[PDB]
Amino acid sequence: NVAHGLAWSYYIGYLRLILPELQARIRTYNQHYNNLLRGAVSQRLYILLPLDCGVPDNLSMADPNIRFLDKLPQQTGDRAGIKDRVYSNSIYELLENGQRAGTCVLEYATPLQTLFAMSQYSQAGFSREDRLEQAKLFCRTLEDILADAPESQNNCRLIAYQEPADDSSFSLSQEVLRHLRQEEKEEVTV
Amino acid sequence: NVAHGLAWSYYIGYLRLILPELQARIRTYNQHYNNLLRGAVSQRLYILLPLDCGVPDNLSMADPNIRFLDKLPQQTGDRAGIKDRVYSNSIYELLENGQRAGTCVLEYATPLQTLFAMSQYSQAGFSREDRLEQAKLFCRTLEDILADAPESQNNCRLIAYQEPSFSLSQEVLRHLRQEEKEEV
Ligand SMILES: Nc1nc(=O)c2ncn([C@@H]3C[C@@H]4COP(=O)(O)O[C@H]5[C@@H](F)[C@H](n6cnc7c(N)ncnc76)O[C@@H]5COP(=O)(O)O[C@H]4C3)c2[nH]1
Repeated sequence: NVAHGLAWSYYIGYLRLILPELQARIRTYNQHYNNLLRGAVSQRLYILLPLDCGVPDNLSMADPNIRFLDKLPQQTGDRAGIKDRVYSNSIYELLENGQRAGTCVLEYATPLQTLFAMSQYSQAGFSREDRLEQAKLFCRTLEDILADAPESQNNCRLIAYQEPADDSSFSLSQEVLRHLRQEEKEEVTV
Repeated sequence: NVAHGLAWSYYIGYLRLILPELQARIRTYNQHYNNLLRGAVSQRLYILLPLDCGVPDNLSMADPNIRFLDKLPQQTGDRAGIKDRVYSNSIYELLENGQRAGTCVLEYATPLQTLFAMSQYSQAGFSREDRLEQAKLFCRTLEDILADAPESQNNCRLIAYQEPSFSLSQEVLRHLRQEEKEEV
């Protein structure tokens, strides 16, 4: 299917390359920038999966309480004939009542944006249900790929949610903070 | 259906973004390096499409007569939550016994690597015959998209080939020479 190929594209063309190198870049960032990403919770790549496929290019537009802080050091690699193709990731603070409640490396899964854009060219389903369904198959396929990639998969976390892009009562920052707090609770020995 | 998604992603996420800006970047390069990307033939983006989907990452190690020259100035954009995602392209000289026989911005169609990998990972359920068929469908889908694009998105040449006495540099040079003839 379409989402099946896009999930393999997302792993083969991105996650396979950047997940093994992520901790080294975070360690380099923390050494030179006063250890902003503290603890395992703040050291994963958090991948946003809006199953609505509404994907803004600026996260601050999706929620004012998500604010850009810095970039990790870039990763370069020779890729399909391009010398030093650049892979870059952005660090955000999550604000709660005007105060920083979290810090994480955060981004959208770009292929969900591709699915939506494809519908704009009348080459993929465009309806609310069709966006949700195509995104679900992509997410489940990506989940299965990562479960079969035990060597590098623990460097990322998937954050999927169904609320519409234009839903004004939905807090993306609160959605991320809920995941981060749950991750920290799993660290307690009980 | 795999190829349909990959080809549209290649257009939506790459070609539609960089082709309208490619001439300006080449012009910037040509202004500081003595119109070395000369003639209309050196102004296009050349995209290698090996139909078996075997895509080396290093072009100079694939054929020593394909020699890295320079990066174009890079192009950046905010993309899906990433600030200043970087788009970069490489210029190469094609040599014959030391003589420059052509110069161009040259690369492989990266999504062919996804088709190849799916044919090697048993979890993907994707055979070599599937790979070869989707590779042809990817090429045809991309050709259709580019044919429907504005003249601002049209400045690229797809070089599709089957490798059976094979020179990759000669494969490119044959297309560059044909274009030079259709100029005059
Ligand atoms: N966050 C994030 N940062 C990244 O740096 C990144 N790189 C990959 N990916 C993800 C894996 C998908 C497939 O990656 P890939 O196998 O390279 O296929 C590309 C390639 F053929 C071409 N292309 C695009 N950009 C470029 C470029 N700079 N240079 C050359 N060619 C370029 O367009 C296709 C579709 O790209 P898209 O962004 O839509 O989907 C990406 C999303 C990324 N994600």
